Amino acid sequence: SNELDELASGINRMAETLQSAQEEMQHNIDQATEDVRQNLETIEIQNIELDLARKEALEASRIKSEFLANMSHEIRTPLNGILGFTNLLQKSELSPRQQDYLTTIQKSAESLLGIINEILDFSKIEAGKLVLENLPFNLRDLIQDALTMLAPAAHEKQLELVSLVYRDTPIQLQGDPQRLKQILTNLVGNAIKFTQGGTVAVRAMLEDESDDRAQLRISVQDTGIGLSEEDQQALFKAFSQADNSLSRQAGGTGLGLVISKRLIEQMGGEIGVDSTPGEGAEFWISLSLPKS
Amino acid sequence: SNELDELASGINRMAETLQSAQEEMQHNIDQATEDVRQNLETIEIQNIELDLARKEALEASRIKSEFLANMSHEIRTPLNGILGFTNLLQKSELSPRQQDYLTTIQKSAESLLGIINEILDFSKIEAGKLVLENLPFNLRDLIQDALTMLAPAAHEKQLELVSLVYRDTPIQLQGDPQRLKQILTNLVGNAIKFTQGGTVAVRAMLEDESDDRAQLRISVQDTGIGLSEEDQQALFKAFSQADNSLSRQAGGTGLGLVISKRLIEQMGGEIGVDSTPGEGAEFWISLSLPKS
Amino acid sequence: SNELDELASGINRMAETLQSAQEEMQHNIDQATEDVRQNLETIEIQNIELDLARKEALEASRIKSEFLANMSHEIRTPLNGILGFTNLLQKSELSPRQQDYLTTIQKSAESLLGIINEILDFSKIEAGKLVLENLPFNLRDLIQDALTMLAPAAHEKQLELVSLVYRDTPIQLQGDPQRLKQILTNLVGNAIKFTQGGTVAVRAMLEDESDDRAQLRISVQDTGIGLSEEDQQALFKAFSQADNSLSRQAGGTGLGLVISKRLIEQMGGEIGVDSTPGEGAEFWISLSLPKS
Amino acid sequence: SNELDELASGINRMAETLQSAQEEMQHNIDQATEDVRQNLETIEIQNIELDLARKEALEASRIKSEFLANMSHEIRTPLNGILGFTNLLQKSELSPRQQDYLTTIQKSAESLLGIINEILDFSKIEAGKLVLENLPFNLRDLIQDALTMLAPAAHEKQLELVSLVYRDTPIQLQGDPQRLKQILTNLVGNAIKFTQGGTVAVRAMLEDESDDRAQLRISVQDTGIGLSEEDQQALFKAFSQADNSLSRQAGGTGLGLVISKRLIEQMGGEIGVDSTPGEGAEFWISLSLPKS
Ligand SMILES: [Ca+2]
Ligand SMILES: [Ca+2]
Ligand SMILES: [Ca+2]
Repeated sequence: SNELDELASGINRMAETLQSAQEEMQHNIDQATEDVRQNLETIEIQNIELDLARKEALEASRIKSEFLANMSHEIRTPLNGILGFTNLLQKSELSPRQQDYLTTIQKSAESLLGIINEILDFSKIEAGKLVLENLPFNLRDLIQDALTMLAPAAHEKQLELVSLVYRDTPIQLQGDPQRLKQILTNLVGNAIKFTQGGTVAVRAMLEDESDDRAQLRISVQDTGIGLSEEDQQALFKAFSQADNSLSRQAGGTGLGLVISKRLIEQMGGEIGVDSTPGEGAEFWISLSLPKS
Repeated sequence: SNELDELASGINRMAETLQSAQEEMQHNIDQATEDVRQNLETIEIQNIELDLARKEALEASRIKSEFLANMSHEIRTPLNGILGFTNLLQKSELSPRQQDYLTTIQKSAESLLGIINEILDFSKIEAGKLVLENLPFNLRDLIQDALTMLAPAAHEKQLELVSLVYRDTPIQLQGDPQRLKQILTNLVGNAIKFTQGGTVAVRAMLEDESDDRAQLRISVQDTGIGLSEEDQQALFKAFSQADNSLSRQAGGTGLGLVISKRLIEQMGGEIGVDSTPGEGAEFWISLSLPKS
Repeated sequence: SNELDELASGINRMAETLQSAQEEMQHNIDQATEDVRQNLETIEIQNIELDLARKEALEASRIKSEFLANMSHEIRTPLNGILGFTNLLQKSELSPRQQDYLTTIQKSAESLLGIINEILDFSKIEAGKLVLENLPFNLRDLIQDALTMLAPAAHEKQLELVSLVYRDTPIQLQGDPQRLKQILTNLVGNAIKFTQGGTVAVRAMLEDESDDRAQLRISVQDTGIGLSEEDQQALFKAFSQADNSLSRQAGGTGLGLVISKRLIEQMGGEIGVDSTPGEGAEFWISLSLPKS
Repeated sequence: SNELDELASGINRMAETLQSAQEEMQHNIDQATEDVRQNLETIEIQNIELDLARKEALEASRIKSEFLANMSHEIRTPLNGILGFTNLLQKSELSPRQQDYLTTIQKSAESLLGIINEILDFSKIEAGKLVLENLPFNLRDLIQDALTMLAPAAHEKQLELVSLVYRDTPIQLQGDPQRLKQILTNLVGNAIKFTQGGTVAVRAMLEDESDDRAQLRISVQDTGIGLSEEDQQALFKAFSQADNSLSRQAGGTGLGLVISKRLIEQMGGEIGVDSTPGEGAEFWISLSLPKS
């Protein structure tokens, strides 16, 4: 019976390895109930921290907007007193020299007013409460008026201001002509600061056109003809600093550039800075506007 | 009988049920590899969003601080032109009426200067770059000097400025006497605006005392003696608005109050507003300062 | 997860060891079908040899019985001629010496006749064709009649024949009185040859008793009173030779003793030889017989 | 977690079916240890009965041989007395008629002596103690001498004894001439008893021949010429009875025929009886013997 005891002990050896493998497989089931518990614990712990950080960022944006509006109002009170009493003095008997000093106080106070209006504008954009007007306008007239406003500053630095609206450019549009002019004056004004000589050229071009709307590109370029190597380096450095401030949005190149980006984005457009070594650098805006 | 064929067919019947159970158990293993993958995907997706929101909050605070400093600088340029040319006009031949208009433009511009100095101060506090001085000072002299500077504003509204430092109040302390004076002038200046008549009373009291430090409470109270029911309602309303702005911190009661709260908190102290119907309302600060 | 791939690969590793163990366990099942076949082959091979040896022993016994009966008949034919012509000569004119020679031939032929009658008796016993009579008998009378017929032979050797049936011995029995007398005359006749002097004593004793049957012991003892040491040695040697012939059954102590053992065994009894040095040796029979 | 509890309960349901299948498979292992035990118990029980029956058959043959030798001795004692006293009477003064009666008693006793000598011969053959001699002999002389010894018995019944050894029959052989003569005298002697008239013819023929040995056939035929229908029926009946006794081996046709068959078989030969209605019946022997 040498083979009969082998079958009786072989089945006991086979069943002993199955009880040892089931103890190893039960350890895997006991570890899967703990590993899944730890995962659904961290998904809900991290899910509540994401709701907290999301709520804190929305409150910091609401408070930033309120703070700026309150600061603008705090400055507006004494500024209105300066503007009011300057007008009263301007209507009185003064010498030509005394009137020159008042004209300077008036222009300084009017620029200060423009700054606190940008702070108020930015607080409204930050809150989403900025309403754009809906008025028909002439794009050629708009660019010419913005360039006439900046002609003293351009002639101060020995620069020429050139405007170019092409024949195929649709000029009878509809939107916010004062906010579009605010963007243009800021871009042209910045271009004047960035160059030592040459011409600042504004071009208005058509990109795409339909029966109801018109897609436009407006470029403010400092061509830099006759600029020395030092002035060429200074021009590209100034435009790259403005391109960095456009991405950063911290008011590095002035608050007007921050608002120019937020205004063009509200109109469903884009703003950027282009550059070519033997062509000079430029600002550009791309926007779609309906036709009159 | 025929027991050998029962063992040979019993093992085939047992192995047939294991192949059917392994098909059901393979479906559970194929579902556990997808359910665990979805969990470790969301734990790492949520973990990267928490790192992103943490980095975005730090950048929004750095940009808020830079924006305010740039805004302050932008206003300072035209403001100094107003201040400068107002001084030049004040040195010229003008009538008494013309000189009174200039004095008003000058006072308005000086208040505007104080506001943009606070904006610059707040941008330094917002960046954590505000360093407190370490100078010995006399607390009685400090409060008396702050009240002397606010005496014209208090006498303009027919109010009296009273100071009271008790005998047991330790006056020989050490810290930032200019920042503590900035808090006091703001609190007393706000108290002057909140009342139509009576006295603004400042009291300096000891709360707790040790060999090296002193815990103090300073209260700026509008007692409101002789105020009509309308002026009493207006006083409580003004102080409750200031208490709301203290909690909100959005510059509702002026930027000076926002700085007063941030400065007292930087010194390890507290600030609040107390009120009693037949006693008038007050501002209070609690702070600990070392002696000598 | 790291534990999910362990369950998917653990089931494949567990099933791989079952296919390897089933190959080893299939070798044990293939060996059990051969080891059981060899066992049921030898049980039927040995079972057919037991039927063959049983049939061969029955044929050897049938042939032995036929041979003895034929041997008896073969001798009877010439023996009857010797007996017939001896009688014819005895009825003729002969001298006293010639008549003594015939008397010797006659007695020799009569003893030869007695031998071939025992050979015929034994051939009937050997064939199982011996049917026992069923007659009531008196056991005391039976033993007395057997002893009367052996008194000449006992008195020839100077011996006494004694009989002893106890008071408690049931004498009214039923069976084969002629076959029981044949056993007794042979045992007493042999006892007469085995001793030189004394008495041959027959004792009939009860061993066990019921309402319908009686278990008896009959002993034929040569007491050996007055026997010399030489005659005592010769007596025990003669009885031990008869005890050997009883076990051997080869006719060593005569064919009569072979028939005595077969007859007592057919009656469901036993026969033996007992011995005690200072008591003489004896024959004994044990048998159960019903009562009249 | 609906699929996690399915894997934890599926492994418990799978292991429950394995414990139930192992209980059924353990019952098969517990039955195989009893079924194999019963088989090896009967193989050893039957193996010991085969050793017992084998030993009992060898002892029954040894005892049969001793019994026959003792039977022969038991008959020899009274027979020797008859022979002895018959010779003593034959040497005395008797009439011719008295001498004829003694001659008959003598011939009857001498035949009886021949029978008990055959019983002693058969007991030696039965014990395997019969050694065959190795002597050269003349087969023609052997048959002629056997026929000369049986001529008185043949002439008593008015029969003729004829011998015929062919020219191609090898007569110079080697073996046991006395045992071969014993077979021939018995066969011829039996043939004499089986017929009432005619000739008993012995023929010696060659069957097969080699350089060292010779295969022979010897026939003893009762031709039965001149036999009536009654004597022809009696002849075939006598020879068919002898043919039955040859197969049965019970001594039915005399012990001499039993010895004739055992002797021819010991020499590696055969013996039988042939018959043809119009030719008479015969005995035959076939045997191989070496030459010279
Ligand atoms: Ca370019
Ligand atoms: Ca009984
Ligand atoms: Ca005894």
